[PDB]
Amino acid sequence: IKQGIREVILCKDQDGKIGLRLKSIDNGIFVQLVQANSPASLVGLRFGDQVLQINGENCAGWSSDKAHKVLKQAFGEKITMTIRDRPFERTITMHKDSTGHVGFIFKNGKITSIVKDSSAARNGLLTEHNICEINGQNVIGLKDSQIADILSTSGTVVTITIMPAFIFEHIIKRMAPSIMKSLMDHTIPEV
Ligand SMILES: Cn1ccc(NC(=O)Cn2cccn2)n1
Repeated sequence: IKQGIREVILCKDQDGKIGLRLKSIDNGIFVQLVQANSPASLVGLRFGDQVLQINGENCAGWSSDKAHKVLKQAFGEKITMTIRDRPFERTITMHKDSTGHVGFIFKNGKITSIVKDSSAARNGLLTEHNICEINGQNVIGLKDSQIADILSTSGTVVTITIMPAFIFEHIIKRMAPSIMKSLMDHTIPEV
């Protein structure tokens, strides 16, 4: 989770897409889905990011619908956004023990218990928090087994980005799980 605000310059693809769904939350606008191989993914928008301005115009108070409308009505040449980095999220760094554990249970993406004397316990991981990213990679909408596999196939150092479930559940509402599993970019970033 980086220092406040950054600007991004987008550019509709050949189909007039940017690869983005937005969600109105507490009178802001937040990123709900970022499509793989899209302008939004290429410029590095993330799930949970706040969109402060579009084309210089403030997003405060908008409906999802208006934000989707605004994106349609826009010369594809150059769209500028002002982004606050995943404001609802935090990142925790952990270390595995000899038996390859961080020290928690989760279910449906949501952490449900911390294990005594684990790295997770020492680092202050919280339950009732949906897992959003592991080592910079978005795992929302994946299955527990696949998240479990990403954790198994990480180095010793695991970095997890987590979001309070109440907020998470409010963000992904009206979003079909399959679309999340399919289209939400789950790739390591590109250089
Ligand atoms: C409506 N809806 C879409 C997705 C969803 N739940 C999850 O994605 C759970 N999860 C969090 C991280 C990994 N899976 N609900």
